[PDB]
Amino acid sequence: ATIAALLSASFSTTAV
Amino acid sequence: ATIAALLSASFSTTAV
Ligand SMILES: [Cl-]
Repeated sequence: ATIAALLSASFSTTAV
Repeated sequence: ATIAALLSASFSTTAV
């Protein structure tokens, strides 16, 4: 699977 | 830089 984290603060982790 | 696309439909592109 792939997991990606985001940071902008806002922050998110999305994975499949 | 890094660019990541998301799909769930909703879809997004985030990059830095
Ligand atoms: Cl990624």
